[PDB]
Amino acid sequence: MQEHYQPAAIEPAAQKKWDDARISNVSEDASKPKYYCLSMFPYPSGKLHMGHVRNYTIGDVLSRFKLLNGFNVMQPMGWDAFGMPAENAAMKNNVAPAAWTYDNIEYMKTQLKSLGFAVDWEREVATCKPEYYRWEQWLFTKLFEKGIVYRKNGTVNWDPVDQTVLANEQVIDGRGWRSGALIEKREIPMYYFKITDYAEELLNDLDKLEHWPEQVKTMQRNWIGKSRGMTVRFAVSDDSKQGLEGDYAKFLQVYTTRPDTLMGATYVAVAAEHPLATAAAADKPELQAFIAECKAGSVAEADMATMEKKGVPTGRYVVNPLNGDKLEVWIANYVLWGYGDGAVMAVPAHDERDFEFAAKYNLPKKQVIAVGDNAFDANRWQEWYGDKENGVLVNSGDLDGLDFQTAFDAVAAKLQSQGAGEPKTQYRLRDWGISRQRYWGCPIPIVHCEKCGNVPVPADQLPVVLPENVVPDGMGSPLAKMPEFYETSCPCCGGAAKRETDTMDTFIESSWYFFRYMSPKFSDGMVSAESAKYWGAVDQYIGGIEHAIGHLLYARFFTKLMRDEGLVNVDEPFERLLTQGMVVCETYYRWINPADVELTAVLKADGLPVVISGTEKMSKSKNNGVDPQELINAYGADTARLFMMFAAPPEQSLEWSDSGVEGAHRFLRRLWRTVYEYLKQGGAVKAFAGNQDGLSKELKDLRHKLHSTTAKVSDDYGRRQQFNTAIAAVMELLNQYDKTDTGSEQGRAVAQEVLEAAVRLLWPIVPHICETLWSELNGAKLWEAGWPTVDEAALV
Ligand SMILES: [Mg+2]
Ligand SMILES: [Zn+2]
Repeated sequence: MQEHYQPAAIEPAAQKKWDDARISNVSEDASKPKYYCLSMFPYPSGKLHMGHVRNYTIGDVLSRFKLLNGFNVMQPMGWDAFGMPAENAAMKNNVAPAAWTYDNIEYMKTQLKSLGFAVDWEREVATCKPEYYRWEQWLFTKLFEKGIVYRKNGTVNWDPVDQTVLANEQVIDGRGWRSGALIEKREIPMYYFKITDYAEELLNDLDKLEHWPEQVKTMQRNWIGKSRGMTVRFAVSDDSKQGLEGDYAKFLQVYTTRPDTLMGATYVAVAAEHPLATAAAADKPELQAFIAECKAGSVAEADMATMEKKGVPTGRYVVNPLNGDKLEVWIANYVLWGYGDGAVMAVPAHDERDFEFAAKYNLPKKQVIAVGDNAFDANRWQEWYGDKENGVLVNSGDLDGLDFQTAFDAVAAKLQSQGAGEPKTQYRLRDWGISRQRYWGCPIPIVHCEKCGNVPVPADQLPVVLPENVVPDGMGSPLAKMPEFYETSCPCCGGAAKRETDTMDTFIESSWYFFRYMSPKFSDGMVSAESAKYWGAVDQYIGGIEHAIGHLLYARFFTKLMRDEGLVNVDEPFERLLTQGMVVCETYYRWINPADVELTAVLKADGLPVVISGTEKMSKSKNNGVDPQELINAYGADTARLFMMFAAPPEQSLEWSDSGVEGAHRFLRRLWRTVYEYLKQGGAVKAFAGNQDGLSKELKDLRHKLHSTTAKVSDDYGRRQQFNTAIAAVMELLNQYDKTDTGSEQGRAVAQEVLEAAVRLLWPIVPHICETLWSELNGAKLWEAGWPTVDEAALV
């Protein structure tokens, strides 16, 4: 055994000793209990970043732990290969997106092998392979024929200069963020997942997710947005039926979730495209220009309520079917057309949004709900206004004194008896568009025929192969400019036909890849019939916090889709959910990267003083991206993982510090020297076992700290997922070992038990150095020894 810790000597040797026995290559073995640990799989950006190292060390800690407890542990790894970054790296660097993507993957696969993640590399997957995306092309056609996937004209944002569809996250003051040119709303056909058909199941099955964080569950419920409310019809007054036609001249229909406040409505609001707005603006230009203002706007859903609520009145009036008060119709910029009836009512006294609206326009505020003896301030908002569970009605005639639940059913009875109302279930959730007017994505298996319509490619001819010998220039979809691709014969008649030149949303691959891992080479379907049974669903999912409302919901949706096609049994894909914290770092300018910078703050190369700015998430914007490759080169893979799991709990954010990195290194040198100096003073012994009534009190108390730590470390991996405190518990166990005289026959057998357990508890964190130190203390296979057991006799 070497006297000093040389991680470059042991880490690659321990890795080949791990490939020799193939410990992480798992198969369907129903003898050992299965455990499917999954890390969110990365995009081939080029090289790994510090955020990647956290995610995959958290997952490797959990996997190496469960595996040490005798589990069949599947920890697969793949590549989210499609996406725009390969297209921009193609436009700039004059490479093909495929050639760029494959060059990126092989470097990152080397970096991952350098960190020692016990990944089943025999299940590796790349989404840009026809071996993979054929199955989402296959699922497309099956659901397309079933109607769950369909084609319809929706409105999109077109950038006329840079020539591509844009998302509202990229629309700044009506102009694209790259060209800066005024964008045009356009009605193009798109393919849609009918996720609204699965809205109720996607909601109720959240309840069965016992180990999901209710913080995340709540977010899904709100994006789904189920609401039990009332559909009310306000009759158009005889003085305002002009311009309208049919039912629009007879009445105005609204939906409300609080019809127990129908007596409190003081004004209604329609959308800009509502016929009421078109009839009123027929001669009023300020109304015409306001309707034009709302249409040009492209307010994102992430910023949907950030907009100042505005609106002009119409001069037209409707009649409340209850109190009979004649209310004025308003055009408003929050009533969305296509989001239900396209027109709402407004009770300023009990909706905070309608309160801020009425105060803006001096519109009346009729209180109809009272909650106790509280004073109603018609000029200040109070929390007891929007109450739905504790208020009884007032200023409502016969409805005074009912709870909201009885007042709901009461108003429903009156409105239904007239025909002016009805109760209705509604969902904020809208269908899912998956059409990307880009190239580097999964093509859509639809062939257009002027006689047969939009026919899908049959399973025979799948996959519809995406050409890799393409370099996007920048002007529009490169596939629409390739007749050698889109020119084909119609599969339903034989005539000339164009393939669909759009590609699917890169979200599609991420919504089912965890199922492909179970049988990544299976040629007869998405997931093998036999392997989806043994693995069931993912037992642990670790990833970032970005796009949880998006991705996590889609995986839940695809799972239920695939479950309705005999492919899988489970209703839910992920059992346990852990979201890591971002890895942040300080920023420097003169933006200078922290790697080539030193502190007093001067440049590493020139000694040129550069100023230090605030810390951001590790990004390329402010040049704070710390390269984990440089980190491994300095101290090694063990020091990297140890620091990542020690600086903070996985949920909490992580401040990168160069000294804290060096602190994790010195602990490993201390752990190295500790085991060495023990073996220098007389080799190895057999670890202590059994009754202790006979040991010295100085040793009885160390066996206490031992099996106290052995329990706290097990609890910190399996229950709390607090790997930082787990490292601290082992450190304390070591600190008392150093203060204890172990130079006796019994003192040695305890020091073995202390050290044989300490290396095993820290193995999931730092497997290389622990595997090495374990080999010097015991010749049994470390996994044959298993997770350290807790002796309760040492605790009493
Ligand atoms: Mg359950
Ligand atoms: Zn045809």
